[PDB]
Amino acid sequence: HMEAVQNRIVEAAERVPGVRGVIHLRARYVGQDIWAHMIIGVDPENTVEQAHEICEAVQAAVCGKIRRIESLHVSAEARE
Amino acid sequence: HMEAVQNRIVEAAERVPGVRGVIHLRARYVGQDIWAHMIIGVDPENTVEQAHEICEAVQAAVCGKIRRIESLHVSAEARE
Ligand SMILES: [Cu+2]
Ligand SMILES: [Cu+2]
Ligand code: NA
Ligand code: NA
Repeated sequence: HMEAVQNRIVEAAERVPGVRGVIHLRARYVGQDIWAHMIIGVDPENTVEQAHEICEAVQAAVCGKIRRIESLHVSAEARE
Repeated sequence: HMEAVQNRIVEAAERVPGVRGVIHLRARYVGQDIWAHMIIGVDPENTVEQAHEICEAVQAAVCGKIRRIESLHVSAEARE
Protein backbone atom coordinates (compact mmCIF):
# COMPACT_ATOMS: atom_id res chain seq x y z
CA HIS A 1 0.00 0.00 0.00
CA MET A 2 2.84 2.47 0.94
CA GLU A 3 4.68 2.60 -2.44
CA ALA A 4 1.53 3.86 -4.24
CA VAL A 5 1.13 6.57 -1.56
CA GLN A 6 4.79 7.61 -1.72
CA ASN A 7 4.45 7.89 -5.49
CA ARG A 8 1.46 10.21 -5.03
CA ILE A 9 3.31 12.35 -2.47
CA VAL A 10 6.33 12.83 -4.77
CA GLU A 11 4.17 13.49 -7.83
CA ALA A 12 2.08 16.08 -5.88
CA ALA A 13 5.15 17.89 -4.45
CA GLU A 14 6.95 18.03 -7.83
CA ARG A 15 3.91 19.82 -9.37
CA VAL A 16 4.36 22.85 -7.04
CA PRO A 17 6.09 25.94 -8.49
CA GLY A 18 9.61 26.35 -7.15
CA VAL A 19 10.19 22.63 -6.27
CA ARG A 20 13.44 21.27 -7.80
CA GLY A 21 12.65 17.67 -7.06
CA VAL A 22 11.99 15.75 -3.90
CA ILE A 23 15.36 15.11 -2.29
CA HIS A 24 14.10 12.95 0.62
CA LEU A 25 10.78 11.47 1.72
CA ARG A 26 10.30 9.35 4.86
CA ALA A 27 6.66 8.18 5.29
CA ARG A 28 5.33 5.83 7.96
CA TYR A 29 1.89 4.54 8.86
CA VAL A 30 0.48 5.40 12.28
CA GLY A 31 -2.48 3.18 12.13
CA GLN A 32 -4.34 4.01 8.91
CA ASP A 33 -2.74 7.51 8.83
CA ILE A 34 0.54 8.61 7.19
CA TRP A 35 3.06 10.84 8.96
CA ALA A 36 5.84 12.06 6.70
CA HIS A 37 8.92 14.25 6.52
CA MET A 38 10.00 15.66 3.08
CA ILE A 39 13.02 17.65 1.84
CA ILE A 40 12.49 19.53 -1.45
CA GLY A 41 15.13 21.11 -3.65
CA VAL A 42 14.91 24.86 -4.30
CA ASP A 43 16.84 27.40 -6.35
CA PRO A 44 19.88 28.55 -4.24
CA GLU A 45 19.15 32.17 -5.31
CA ASN A 46 15.62 32.02 -3.78
CA THR A 47 15.34 33.89 -0.51
CA VAL A 48 14.82 31.92 2.70
CA GLU A 49 11.32 33.46 2.80
CA GLN A 50 10.61 32.24 -0.75
CA ALA A 51 11.83 28.75 0.24
CA HIS A 52 9.47 28.86 3.27
CA GLU A 53 6.59 29.82 0.97
CA ILE A 54 7.37 26.88 -1.38
CA CYS A 55 7.51 24.45 1.54
CA GLU A 56 4.08 25.72 2.79
CA ALA A 57 2.64 25.33 -0.74
CA VAL A 58 3.97 21.77 -0.92
CA GLN A 59 2.39 20.99 2.43
CA ALA A 60 -0.98 22.36 1.22
CA ALA A 61 -0.80 20.56 -2.14
CA VAL A 62 0.18 17.16 -0.75
CA CYS A 63 -2.22 17.24 2.22
CA GLY A 64 -5.05 18.36 -0.13
CA LYS A 65 -4.46 15.49 -2.58
CA ILE A 66 -3.68 12.66 -0.12
CA ARG A 67 -6.38 12.52 2.52
CA ARG A 68 -4.68 9.91 4.73
CA ILE A 69 -1.69 12.19 5.55
CA GLU A 70 -2.19 13.55 9.09
CA SER A 71 1.31 15.00 9.57
CA LEU A 72 3.65 16.43 6.95
CA HIS A 73 6.86 18.40 7.56
CA VAL A 74 8.54 19.97 4.55
CA SER A 75 12.07 21.44 4.55
CA ALA A 76 14.20 22.79 1.68
CA GLU A 77 17.77 22.44 0.41
CA ALA A 78 19.62 24.27 -2.39
CA ARG A 79 19.61 22.28 -5.61
CA GLU A 80 21.45 23.15 -8.80
CA HIS B 1 -11.28 1.96 1.21
CA MET B 2 -13.82 2.43 -1.68
CA GLU B 3 -15.29 5.84 -0.65
CA ALA B 4 -11.85 7.52 -0.80
CA VAL B 5 -11.32 6.03 -4.29
CA GLN B 6 -14.76 7.09 -5.53
CA ASN B 7 -14.03 10.60 -4.26
CA ARG B 8 -10.80 10.63 -6.29
CA ILE B 9 -12.56 9.36 -9.42
CA VAL B 10 -15.25 12.07 -9.24
CA GLU B 11 -12.74 14.82 -8.45
CA ALA B 12 -10.50 13.73 -11.38
CA ALA B 13 -13.40 13.54 -13.89
CA GLU B 14 -14.84 16.93 -12.86
CA ARG B 15 -11.44 18.59 -13.60
CA VAL B 16 -11.68 17.67 -17.33
CA PRO B 17 -12.82 20.41 -19.74
CA GLY B 18 -16.35 19.84 -20.98
CA VAL B 19 -17.53 17.71 -17.98
CA ARG B 20 -20.79 19.05 -16.44
CA GLY B 21 -20.58 16.90 -13.37
CA VAL B 22 -20.50 13.19 -12.79
CA ILE B 23 -24.06 11.95 -13.15
CA HIS B 24 -23.40 8.29 -12.20
CA LEU B 25 -20.44 6.26 -10.97
CA ARG B 26 -20.57 2.51 -10.22
CA ALA B 27 -17.18 1.16 -8.98
CA ARG B 28 -16.45 -2.36 -7.75
CA TYR B 29 -13.33 -4.15 -6.60
CA VAL B 30 -12.14 -7.16 -8.60
CA GLY B 31 -9.53 -8.28 -6.23
CA GLN B 32 -7.27 -5.28 -5.55
CA ASP B 33 -8.34 -3.66 -8.87
CA ILE B 34 -11.26 -1.28 -9.54
CA TRP B 35 -13.60 -1.70 -12.51
CA ALA B 36 -15.95 1.23 -13.00
CA HIS B 37 -18.67 2.66 -15.22
CA MET B 38 -19.20 6.49 -15.26
CA ILE B 39 -21.78 8.80 -16.88
CA ILE B 40 -20.69 12.45 -17.25
CA GLY B 41 -22.86 15.43 -18.08
CA VAL B 42 -22.05 17.42 -21.24
CA ASP B 43 -23.40 20.53 -22.94
CA PRO B 44 -26.43 19.46 -25.10
CA GLU B 45 -25.09 21.71 -27.92
CA ASN B 46 -21.79 19.76 -28.06
CA THR B 47 -21.56 17.43 -31.02
CA VAL B 48 -21.62 13.67 -30.44
CA GLU B 49 -17.96 13.67 -31.55
CA GLN B 50 -17.10 16.35 -28.98
CA ALA B 51 -18.89 14.30 -26.29
CA HIS B 52 -16.84 11.24 -27.36
CA GLU B 53 -13.65 13.30 -27.07
CA ILE B 54 -14.61 14.44 -23.52
CA CYS B 55 -15.36 10.87 -22.46
CA GLU B 56 -11.92 9.72 -23.79
CA ALA B 57 -10.23 12.60 -21.92
CA VAL B 58 -12.02 11.61 -18.71
CA GLN B 59 -10.89 8.02 -19.16
CA ALA B 60 -7.26 9.17 -19.63
CA ALA B 61 -7.38 11.59 -16.68
CA VAL B 62 -8.96 9.17 -14.20
CA CYS B 63 -6.86 6.14 -15.22
CA GLY B 64 -3.70 8.31 -15.05
CA LYS B 65 -4.45 9.55 -11.52
CA ILE B 66 -5.85 6.34 -9.98
CA ARG B 67 -3.46 3.50 -10.63
CA ARG B 68 -5.71 0.72 -9.27
CA ILE B 69 -8.41 1.26 -11.96
CA GLU B 70 -8.06 -1.53 -14.55
CA SER B 71 -11.34 -0.93 -16.40
CA LEU B 72 -13.21 2.34 -16.89
CA HIS B 73 -16.14 2.98 -19.23
CA VAL B 74 -17.29 6.57 -19.64
CA SER B 75 -20.57 7.62 -21.32
CA ALA B 76 -22.20 11.06 -21.63
CA GLU B 77 -25.65 12.60 -21.14
CA ALA B 78 -26.95 16.11 -21.90
CA ARG B 79 -26.93 18.31 -18.80
CA GLU B 80 -28.31 21.81 -18.52
CU1 LIG C 1 5.32 32.05 6.96
CU1 LIG D 1 -12.63 8.48 -31.34
NA1 NA E 1 7.37 36.09 -1.61
NA1 NA F 1 -13.28 18.14 -31.86
